[PDB]
Amino acid sequence: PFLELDTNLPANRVPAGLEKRLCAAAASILGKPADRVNVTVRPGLAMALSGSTEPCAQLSISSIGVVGTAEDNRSHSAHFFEFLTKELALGQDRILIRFFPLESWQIGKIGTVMTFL
Amino acid sequence: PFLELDTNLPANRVPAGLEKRLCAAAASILGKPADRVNVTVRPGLAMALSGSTEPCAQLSISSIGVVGTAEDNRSHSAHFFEFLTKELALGQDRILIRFFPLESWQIGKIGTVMTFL
Amino acid sequence: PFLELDTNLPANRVPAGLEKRLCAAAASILGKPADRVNVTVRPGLAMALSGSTEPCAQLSISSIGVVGTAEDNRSHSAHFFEFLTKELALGQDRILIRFFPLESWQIGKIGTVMTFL
Repeated sequence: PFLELDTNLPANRVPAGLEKRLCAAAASILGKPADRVNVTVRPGLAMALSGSTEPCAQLSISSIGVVGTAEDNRSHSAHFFEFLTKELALGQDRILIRFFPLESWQIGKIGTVMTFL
Repeated sequence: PFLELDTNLPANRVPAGLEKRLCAAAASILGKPADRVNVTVRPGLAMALSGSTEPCAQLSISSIGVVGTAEDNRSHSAHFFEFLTKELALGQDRILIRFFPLESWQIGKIGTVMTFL
Repeated sequence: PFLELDTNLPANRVPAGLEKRLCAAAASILGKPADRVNVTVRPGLAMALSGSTEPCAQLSISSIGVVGTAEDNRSHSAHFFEFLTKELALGQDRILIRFFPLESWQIGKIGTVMTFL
């Protein structure tokens, strides 16, 4: 899975090791191994969420198979909100998530695509 | 709606308050309330647009229902180009926009997804 | 085409001119002119790839027509991996690529969309 997190918290207010802890958290939530989790954190951005520039975070989750239905994503969302509110010290009103299904032909790995691996 | 703006203008050349003014502008253009507009600005990046590293900006707009047809997006594009050329002091050759339709099952909000709200 | 590269290499470890060389490389690989190539590089990020925070890079490629099949993307992937491993001095285990087809109605250019140009 691919997780991308944008935040207007400065880099020195994002807890050290967050990108590693989000790999473990995603592994348990999504049912994929931690060594197949990719995390990108982009701090220090200028953001408005719901029209307000108070501290906030946007998460994007992309994966094959597991983020493609309302029922699956409801479960995922509840667990990611619990993790992120506690780690970033944000309220639930200051986080949004977007889910994007991928297919094997879209993922380039080791000079090929996943369709052939 | 979700607006993401990447630019190679340094942070100290992006006008103060842009993320707030882009919420108001998007509200009028897209016909959604400003308190449902989310803006992310990422300045200071290394960019080429049309093969040239002169100052430029890329905007991504994602929303339910309103960015899914050529005719709607033609209107949207004209209004966003007018706003951004004036705010960033860029020519129309130095801005591109991408539009992405979303569905309710893809948006995680308050620990659930929008399908159930 | 649109290329976006996220990396945890600091800005002062990304080779000068990379965004320009990636335009030329993409032109040859994708068969589109260099003056229609758009590159965004975001360095200095916090990243884990395959669960590891060692230096890494994520590339996203979006285009009309040419990134929509496994067979096309296998070829593209091999050539992008050769370019990026040499430029960034990374091993092939430290790069992933995502491919995203676009349609003409999604691209805002000169105040309209590409459907009408």
